[PDB]
Amino acid sequence: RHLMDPHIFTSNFNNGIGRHKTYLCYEVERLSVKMDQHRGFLHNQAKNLLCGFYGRHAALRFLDLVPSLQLDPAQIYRVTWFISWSPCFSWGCAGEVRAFLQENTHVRLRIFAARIYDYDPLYKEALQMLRDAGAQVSIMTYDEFKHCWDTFVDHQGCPFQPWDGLDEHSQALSGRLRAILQN
DNA sequence: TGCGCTTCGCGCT
Ligand SMILES: O=P(O)(O)O[C@H]1[C@H](OP(=O)(O)O)[C@@H](OP(=O)(O)O)[C@H](OP(=O)(O)O)[C@@H](OP(=O)(O)O)[C@H]1OP(=O)(O)O
Ligand SMILES: [Cl-]
Repeated sequence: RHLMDPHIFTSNFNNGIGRHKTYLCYEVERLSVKMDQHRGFLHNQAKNLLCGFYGRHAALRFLDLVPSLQLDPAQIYRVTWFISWSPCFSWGCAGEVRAFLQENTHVRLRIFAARIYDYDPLYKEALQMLRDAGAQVSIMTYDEFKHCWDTFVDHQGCPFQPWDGLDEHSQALSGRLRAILQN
């Protein structure tokens, strides 16, 4: 019901040029594997040192609203994240997501990242930790960009229009993420 | 608040 401005989407999910914030689109489906129950998007709480606030990453904001999703513990769910920056360890979700997957075995998590957030020195260990805890960790391709536009954006009937370099950036980042997860 | 560049801000205003 709450949809994203087209400009916000294309300025934040471009897999070639970064932004100083993170958006996260999310979908919950009930598993004989077909039921689409809760959808939305959110961004990080910006760091604001004038109020002495060190910020809250978008993935941690997703964990904050899980209670409000009212997932029935008698059902199995798949949670999908479309995140403009890969999750990280430092000030990140990696540890709390690991904890959240350990204590909630009825939840499967799938994470598609537009870009790799390597500004965290431990970003490799973060991605490896999420995989160890049974999360699927992937790079957004054309299919994921288009699904996100079709589902989360106020497109007003305008079909998704790929930016220049979309497939090239996707392949390069897929290469990097595979070398990280090979280890 | 808005700007200009843009790695979950910064450093001006
Ligand atoms: O593959 P189909 O079962 O024939 O239906 C697909 C499929 O629908 P859903 O995403 O709703 O399940 C696409 O996504 P995939 O499952 O193939 O990944 C979807 O694309 P969007 O999610 O981007 O909307 C696309 O929708 P459309 O063509 O109406 O834009 C639609 O049709 P196509 O397979 O003909 O592309
Ligand atoms: Cl994170």
